[PDB]
Amino acid sequence: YNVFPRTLKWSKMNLTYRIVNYTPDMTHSEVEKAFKKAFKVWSDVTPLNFTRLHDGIADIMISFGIKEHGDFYPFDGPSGLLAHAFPPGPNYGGDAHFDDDETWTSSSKGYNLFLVAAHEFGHSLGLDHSKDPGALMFPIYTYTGKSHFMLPDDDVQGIQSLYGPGD
Ligand SMILES: O=C(OCc1ccccc1)c1cn2c(=O)n(Cc3ccccc3)c(=O)cc2s1
Ligand SMILES: [Ca+2]
Ligand SMILES: [Ca+2]
Ligand SMILES: [Ca+2]
Ligand SMILES: [Zn+2]
Ligand SMILES: [Zn+2]
Repeated sequence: YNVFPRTLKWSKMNLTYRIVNYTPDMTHSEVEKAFKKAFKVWSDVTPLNFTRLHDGIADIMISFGIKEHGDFYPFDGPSGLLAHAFPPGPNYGGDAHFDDDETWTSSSKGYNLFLVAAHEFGHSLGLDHSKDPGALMFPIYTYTGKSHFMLPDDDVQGIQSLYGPGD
């Protein structure tokens, strides 16, 4: 017999993602770079590894859409809900949807795709929202103006509670 796992986490360390479509706001290359860096945020502090697929079903299916886009979490135009992602699991599990009514950038203007993706992939991996305003997993986007990204300790603790450290 088998009982359901008690924790919403990935039970495999080598995970796949696929960019199902692209925002008009950034080049294919910039979008790819943003997501790759966002995954690195998590792989840097856990044993998880991430590989991009160009076809088929990946663990984390990434897409851009607006308003109603095929689930119970419709978007709302500019600002507000920026994106959402499903907890670890089969099918919809892990998938990450981005609101293309946002202005996505690789800069400090609009919403930084890398930053929002890092947050969303947190959800994809099993983290809910933090109550710490300084945490990556805090619900509200607050770009600090700082030059280099650093994953806050709250988020390190959260993700390691599920997977432990890389080594
Ligand atoms: O706002 C946040 O978390 C909450 C959230 C994020 C995304 C979507 C919804 C909610 C965070 C913002 N930041 C940062 O602006 N910076 C500085 C920085 C960022 C990008 C590139 C370079 C340097 C950090 O190092 C860390 C964080 S965490
Ligand atoms: Ca929105
Ligand atoms: Ca999935
Ligand atoms: Ca857009
Ligand atoms: Zn959605
Ligand atoms: Zn969130």
